[PDB]
Amino acid sequence: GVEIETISPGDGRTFPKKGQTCVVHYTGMLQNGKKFDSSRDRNKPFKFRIGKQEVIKGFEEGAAQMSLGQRAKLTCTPDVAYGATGHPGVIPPNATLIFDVELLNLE
Repeated sequence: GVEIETISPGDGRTFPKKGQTCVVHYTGMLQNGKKFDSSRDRNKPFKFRIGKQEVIKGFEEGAAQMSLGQRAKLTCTPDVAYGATGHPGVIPPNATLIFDVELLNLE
């Protein structure tokens, strides 16, 4: 269950497709918790492509549902990212994930 709440401005038309490498200033957040990840800190804005299952499943669907300039707000279920396992030391098991995602991409 990918739930999008978009900070509006952008174009609303340039959508990510297969074989396209897209650039995201992502920012993680734990529900009722603190931060765990921020692309803003390293200032290297995470160039990644679509269709190789590089990212988790919750981030993968929500990345396609944006456009250039937009700014969404993910709400990922536990079963699509880590909720059975939990990323060791970083994500506890059965966790619900929140992301500030801005799509400023190419291609």
